Amino acid sequence: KGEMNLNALFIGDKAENGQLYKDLLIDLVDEHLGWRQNYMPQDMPVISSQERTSKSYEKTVNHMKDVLNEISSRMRTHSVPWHTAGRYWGHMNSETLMPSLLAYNFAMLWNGNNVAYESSPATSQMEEEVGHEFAHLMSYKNGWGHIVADGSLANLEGLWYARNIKSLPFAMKEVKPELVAGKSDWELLNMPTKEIMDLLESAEDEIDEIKAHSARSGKHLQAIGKWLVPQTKHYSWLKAADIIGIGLDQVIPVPVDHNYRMDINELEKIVRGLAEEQIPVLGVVGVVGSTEEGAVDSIDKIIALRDELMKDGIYYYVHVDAAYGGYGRAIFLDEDNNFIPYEDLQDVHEEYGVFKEKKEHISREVYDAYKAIELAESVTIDPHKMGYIPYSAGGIVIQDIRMRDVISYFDIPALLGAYILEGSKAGATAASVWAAHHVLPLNVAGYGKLIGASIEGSHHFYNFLNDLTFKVGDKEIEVHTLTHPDFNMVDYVFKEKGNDDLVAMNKLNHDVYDYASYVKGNIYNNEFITSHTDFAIPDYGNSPLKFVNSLGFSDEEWNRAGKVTVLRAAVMTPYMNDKEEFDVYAPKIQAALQEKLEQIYD
Amino acid sequence: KGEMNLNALFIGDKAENGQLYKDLLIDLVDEHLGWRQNYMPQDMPVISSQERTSKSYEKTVNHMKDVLNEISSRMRTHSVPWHTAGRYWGHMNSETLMPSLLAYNFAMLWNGNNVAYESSPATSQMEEEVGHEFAHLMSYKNGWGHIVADGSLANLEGLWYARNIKSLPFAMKEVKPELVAGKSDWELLNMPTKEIMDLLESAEDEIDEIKAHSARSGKHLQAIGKWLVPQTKHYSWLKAADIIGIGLDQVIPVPVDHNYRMDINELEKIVRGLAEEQIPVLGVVGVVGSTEEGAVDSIDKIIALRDELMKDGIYYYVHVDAAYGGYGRAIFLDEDNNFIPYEDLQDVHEEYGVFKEKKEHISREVYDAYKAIELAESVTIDPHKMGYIPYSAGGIVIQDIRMRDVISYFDIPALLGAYILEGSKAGATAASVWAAHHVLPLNVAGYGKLIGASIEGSHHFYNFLNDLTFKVGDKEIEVHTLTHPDFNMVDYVFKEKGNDDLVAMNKLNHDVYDYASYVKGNIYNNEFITSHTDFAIPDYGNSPLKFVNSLGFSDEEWNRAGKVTVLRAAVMTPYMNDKEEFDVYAPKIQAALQEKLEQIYD
Ligand SMILES: CN[C@H](C)Cc1ccc(O)cc1
Ligand SMILES: CN[C@H](C)Cc1ccc(O)cc1
Repeated sequence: KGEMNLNALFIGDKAENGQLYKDLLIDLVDEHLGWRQNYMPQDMPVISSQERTSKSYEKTVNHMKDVLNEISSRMRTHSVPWHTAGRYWGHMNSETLMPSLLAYNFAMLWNGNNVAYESSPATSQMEEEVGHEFAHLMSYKNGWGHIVADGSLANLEGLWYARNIKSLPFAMKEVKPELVAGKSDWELLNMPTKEIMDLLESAEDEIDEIKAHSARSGKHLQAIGKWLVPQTKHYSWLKAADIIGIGLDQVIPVPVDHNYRMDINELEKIVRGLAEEQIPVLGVVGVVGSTEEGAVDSIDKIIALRDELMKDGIYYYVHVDAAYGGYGRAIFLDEDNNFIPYEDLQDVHEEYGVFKEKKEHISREVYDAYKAIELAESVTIDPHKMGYIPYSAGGIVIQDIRMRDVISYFDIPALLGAYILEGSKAGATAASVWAAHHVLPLNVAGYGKLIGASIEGSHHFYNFLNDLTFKVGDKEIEVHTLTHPDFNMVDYVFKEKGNDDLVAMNKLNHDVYDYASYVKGNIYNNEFITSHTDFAIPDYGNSPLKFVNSLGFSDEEWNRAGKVTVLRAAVMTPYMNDKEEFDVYAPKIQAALQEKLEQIYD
Repeated sequence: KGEMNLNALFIGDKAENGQLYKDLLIDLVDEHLGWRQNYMPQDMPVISSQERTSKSYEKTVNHMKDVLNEISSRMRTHSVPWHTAGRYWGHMNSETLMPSLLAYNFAMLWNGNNVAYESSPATSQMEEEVGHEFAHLMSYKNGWGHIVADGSLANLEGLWYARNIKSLPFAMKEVKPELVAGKSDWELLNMPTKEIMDLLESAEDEIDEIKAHSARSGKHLQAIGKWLVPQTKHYSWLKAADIIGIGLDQVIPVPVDHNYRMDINELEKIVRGLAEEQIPVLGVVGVVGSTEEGAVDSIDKIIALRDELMKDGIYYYVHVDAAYGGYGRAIFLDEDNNFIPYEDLQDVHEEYGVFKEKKEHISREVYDAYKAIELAESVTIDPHKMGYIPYSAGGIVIQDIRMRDVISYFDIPALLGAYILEGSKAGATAASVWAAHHVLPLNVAGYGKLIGASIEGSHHFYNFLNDLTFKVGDKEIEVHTLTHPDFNMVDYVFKEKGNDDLVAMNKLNHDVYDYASYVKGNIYNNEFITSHTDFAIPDYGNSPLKFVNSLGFSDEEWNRAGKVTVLRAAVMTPYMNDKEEFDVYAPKIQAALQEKLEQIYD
């Protein structure tokens, strides 16, 4: 369709499209009301005219207005103003896509339940297509997916898959050992996911019994091996281990580098070491877009290592924690769904308006990481993160649709609840996601353009912060960026030129955070808002040491402070990719930071 | 406030309040838009006037309209017309509360994330109050709760609690054995939940280490005992066992009676037997409002048995699966939150309009079951079932707020995600639930009146079906109700007077189901819609045998057919409590069933 205008797909930083939203919103409500009325048009309304003007009705409507006025007062006092175009530089939140908002309220009037096709065929059919759209977003050939309440639960479902997968070889030896005849025991704990899947689908009349002897029964949960995750992982991963049965003790942190990506050398050291101890690797977790720094694990290097390890008989499951960055992969896909060759990226992105100044914006490392996702077994992807779809809407994609038989209980599921971890599920959530995917195709013609704006906006912010120097009363405060962003997240810290006190810097940034958040003051009057996170040795190691030293801090300070406090901005506003529009908000960020620093002294 | 009018709280069976909904809906949107604009009123709109009338904008808005028109076409073709006043007699679906609908779309414009207070203080504060409102709904003295994506996941969180609770005594023996000095091993596996909780909160500096040696680590998951559930349980319970680590093999079905409630005799036989084998009881699941029959387990009898078993040193955790019936408990609570004495119920219910003909509507058995919930450790309750709150919104209540320390990771949580099973969570869901609880108090002055209408509507349907006899061309088809409803669910079957063929009846009811569902025809033209379920010996035993014989079927037929097919109606319409309004739809149900039977022959 040539090239769509992202500015028509948001209510707006200043409600510029408020009328458009209301008109479409009310049109949709009207179509629903009309649908209600003409189901059984012969039925007369149960609520009479006299009822609707009676006093009982009025006092109830007034009580309802009272409640909504209190809800409105509370929302309008404390909610976060991240709809702003260039003043909110923090958490993974901006506006959400108007078509999703519209479709959600529309779908909610029907209130269909997607756990069961009978309850809502249309939103049920819609969720199946969303699953296939997740798969093609991941270049899965014959893959699948479904909407999940959120990323954490999708991650848990990742472990549910992996845990059950590693247990299936042992369970084949117990029910139909012919499938795994002549296989060692350690060979069974290192079968590639596909061999396990080909074997299970081979034993049609025995699938039920093999699954009955699987990790579903409760047996062999420590036998199935260690779960490896980046040391900077999201706590949902701990929670996932805990809940799924392998437990916290079967979770091994793989160290990260100075770019805060899984050190593939130490990943190799850990996997090979465990293999010498005959300890199986349940799976490895690669994060494409880490929570605290927006880093992209080299997924290619992770899957190539699995390829170089299978010669030594070592196979690990790979699940990609793309809760945040999953939708980003649409920037690499052309309208035929082919991964754009890297050398053609800057051209295609210019052709499609994905990026508006033609330079390199995406590493080939980050590029390569995203392509390799198609080889992982499963992916967590949050529509309510970089899908710009409203909470609550997470996702999971599986490389092979058959894999869902490892988890099923008893093509379009008649009871999708039998193929997923959770239960009841809003068909409105599926309509909300389907609407976004069908207004914005999951490639450069749609989401690519929105992801590109995110990244470009993050890049202008990186170049603004670099060199940002403020003069705060004899003191000169200087801004330093953490690493060049692998995605759209820009971490940064403020430091006094001279102060070699790292706990004093951490207290400086903890003070700018306080003045740039709900802590100090009214959020509705905050001229600049950000988030903050702590890099502590227990979880980050000395991964920040190169950075702490770049700033002039000693290895002793680093150990004395034991952590570094950094401000993060997951730059999700779509309005800042235009240099000129960013230039409007640059002086308003420096000015807001100037009094926030001046306030931290005096 | 005297007595509120349920008819103002729904868009309506025929959109009678459509205008009211749109006006409030648009008022709310306008307040949000105004809030956006006056965050930083000095900022000029980023989207220019020229942009909003440009051609790029128009084609994108048109593409968006195209997508919504396809969403609308699909929704209006296949969605279920359960908004109708008295024609939908099936699944747990009617209208949802307008204030919830309104609050949800309002909250969604802010799109706050409740996993973290910073992301949305107002909806975060709202969810805390919802938790306390869940607790007081359960008469928990100093209890707690939170919204859960759905019932299944709340059930899973129930097992997460129980699994971790039974493991804590063993873990105290490993980290601070003083707490459990002189305690046998089997005594440790039978400590009452409160003793475990008092001991954990006693060891302040060791809480972290005890939890590190708990079931969170992965150890002792088969040591902690068997999970007992009604044989007619929801598959989420199987799924819960599977996922949580104890596995399918640690799940013991307790037989049910002819009223399809947990046979407390056989519950006692199972628990005492396991105790003679020194096998601990992880917990028992009591269902208040079963999925397929709306039966209410005698929770009082379950907790009194626990009281009579602790003398023999046998303690079991009790979790109440009230996904469906949980909100029903509001019918028993007066405006000071005291459980209404049973002998005063029919008076108070008449006083408050909870019931409109003054007779017994609620057994003292069902009454007693509901009161006993206050002694259970935790409860699953679905706002999106009998809360009339839109999907997706489940719930969990815990008897003792401290219990959440058994599950926490690292008063108003600053990171509610550290106190719950799931992760990201729509603040809009909390606003939606808070709005309902604050328009309708969780007692006879609010939800009681809505639950009462449900039950009364179900009672008129029971008396209609009883005696419903149709003449279908020389054949005379007769309707038989399954059991008197413990709540608002009415099961029933159609039988040929004469046919002693039970598989032939099951095929008759499977044919009425086909004509009364999306199977045969357009759902939008179906004059009567219902659900259907199969009572199969593997899961129901001979619990339906008394019923199968009441209808004239042999114990041989029952074993020959191996199941009975029953139609279920979870009567959730609020419009049918008025005998006169039910009388309008009685002839339209018989007439719709008359041609649906006539169509099944010929
Ligand atoms: C069969 N009843 C299940 C347990 C929950 C559910 C499913 C579909 C619905 O439309 C409504 C409720
Ligand atoms: C810290 N980021 C977590 C992992 C997810 C999240 C939390 C709050 C938000 O407002 C948005 C996203």
